[PDB]
Amino acid sequence: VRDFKAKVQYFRFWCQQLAMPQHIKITVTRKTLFEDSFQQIMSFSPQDLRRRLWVIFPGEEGLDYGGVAREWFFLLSHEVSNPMYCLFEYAYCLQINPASYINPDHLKYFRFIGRFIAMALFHGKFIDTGFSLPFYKRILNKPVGLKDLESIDPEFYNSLIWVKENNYFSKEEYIRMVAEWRLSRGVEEQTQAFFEGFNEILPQQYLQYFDAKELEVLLCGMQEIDLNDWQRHAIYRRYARTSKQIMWFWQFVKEIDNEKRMRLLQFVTGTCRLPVGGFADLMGSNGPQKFCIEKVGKENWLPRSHTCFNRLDLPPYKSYEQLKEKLLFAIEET
Ligand SMILES: [Cl-]
Repeated sequence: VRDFKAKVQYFRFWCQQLAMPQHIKITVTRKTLFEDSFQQIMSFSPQDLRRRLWVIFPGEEGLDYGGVAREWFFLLSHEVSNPMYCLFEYAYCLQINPASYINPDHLKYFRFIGRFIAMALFHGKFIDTGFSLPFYKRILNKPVGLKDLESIDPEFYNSLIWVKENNYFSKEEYIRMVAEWRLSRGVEEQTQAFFEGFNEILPQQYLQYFDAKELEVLLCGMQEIDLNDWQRHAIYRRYARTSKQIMWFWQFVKEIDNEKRMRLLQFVTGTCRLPVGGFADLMGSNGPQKFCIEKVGKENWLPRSHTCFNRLDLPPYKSYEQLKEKLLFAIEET
């Protein structure tokens, strides 16, 4: 069985060989946070950035050193997507802006953001922004293909899908090559710079036992899911809140631990992250889209998801134990 908590413990154990004594001061203002952070983080050696972080906002004599570092990670993670910098753009989910090259020092900023993300993982701090699953796979050095495209470029996915579901640039290799290329298309230099910054703080091989979804949880934190909020803002197709399978689904959600609930949330929606307003504000690819459970096929069918529409295709299972066994397997798959 896959055990996230064990993987994190082994990850911490490995990070000890990189741990350094004492602290480093990071002096940043709230007005010019992004730029002060850039000059501060880039002025230190990787080895020094592995010492305890002492983030300081001049004028603020905050005794809560931990609270200020958490705040700096939260605030800086929001600045990563600021259009004024033209580094990352929305596609919570971020992607490298291909127009970033307009600033001739753009690769230095990607090296900086790379250090920042590796620092969050190294210091056990969460960020309030995130990336796509194919990009988490890239951080882990895991291969990416056609399945990873559906969530990033649906039109391109469907055209590549037509080459597979039917019969000139040097089929299975081509479709795989094209998919890989599309995922880092026109952002290859920025990506390489990001990884240079990332690897000097935390070699990406320290994360080798995690899958992409676990890495997202590690960067977000295992936030406690409000079960009542989830239930009040869940909609149904060919089912009702009084249906046996639905009542078993909610029983299954109460039974599993919070890591399993996040894994279920990632299975249905593609992310463990929730909007600030909760389940009512869930967004799909075509507009607002609340978590939806649909009755599909028969008892022998496996559970399926349509992450673009935050939709679970739940077969009409015979027992609660059949529902528990089929969903656990469906959400575990990597
Ligand atoms: Cl993965």
